[PDB]
Amino acid sequence: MENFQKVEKIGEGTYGVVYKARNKLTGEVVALKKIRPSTAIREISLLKELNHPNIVKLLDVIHTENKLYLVFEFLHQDLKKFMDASALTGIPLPLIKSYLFQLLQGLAFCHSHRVLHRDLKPQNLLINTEGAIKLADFGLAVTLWYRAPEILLGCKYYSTAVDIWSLGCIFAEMVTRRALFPGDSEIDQLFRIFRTLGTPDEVVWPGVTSMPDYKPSFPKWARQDFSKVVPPLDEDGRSLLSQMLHYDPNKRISAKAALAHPFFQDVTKPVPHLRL
Ligand SMILES: O=C(Nc1ccccn1)Nc1cccc2c1[C@H]1CCCN1C2=O
Repeated sequence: MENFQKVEKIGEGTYGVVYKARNKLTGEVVALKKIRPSTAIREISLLKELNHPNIVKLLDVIHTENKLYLVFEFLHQDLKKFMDASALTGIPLPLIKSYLFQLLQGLAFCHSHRVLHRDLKPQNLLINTEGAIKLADFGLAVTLWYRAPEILLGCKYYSTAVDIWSLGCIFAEMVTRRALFPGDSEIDQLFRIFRTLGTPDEVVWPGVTSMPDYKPSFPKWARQDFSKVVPPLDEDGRSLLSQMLHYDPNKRISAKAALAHPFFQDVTKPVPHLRL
């Protein structure tokens, strides 16, 4: 817009390109989201008031000249770049455990407001030098990787639980430095989950066979041992991970319950080792 000097493009994806920009008035740097509807305008205002230490703050909404710009606070790194820069040693467990606990606090704040992220992933998870992690790119709702099985099976009325699955997958990625379910299409994605967690059924998931895209012809696979899936996560973590990865949306753990899981009895807030 005619108020922001665009320093550089930092993102793209579905709704729009995002930029590092400085407000010519104040001087402050921010993230400008160029989108691309009364309903959308009204929903966006809901988010303006949605405020929490772990949710990336939405500063201003500029619907002008029939265009939509969203102005957010800026953070220097996303989790994806940080995980890439730590591929060799991996992220320390206390750092991981701190980030999962903050991500859970945010998701627990959003959910009690009936707001879902729906597209959680490393790239829209932002971190600062002060050891804080924040949820970005939401309230708005190309990889299939962190997509919950109910969405892949045609369910239209998603639960907050789709988020918990995505987070679960992210958790397993930080620990193993390797993506859990790196499928490259809706069906390849579905078959990888089936291969690790076994093909679901009426016992493990009552109702699954009456889902839109369920096909009786799905090959039958056995569940693998979580010990082979997420080494070296201790029993407390593997426990929490399996409750976040439950096929049934209804049996999947909520962010509030996960907050009291014994895996966070010893949480702390170490500061990352980032290079900007
Ligand atoms: O603050 C940000 N910094 C940053 C730096 C490098 C890479 C990504 N982000 N980013 C930021 C802030 C608010 C909203 C968004 C973003 C980016 C991340 C991906 C999609 N984007 C958004 O929708």
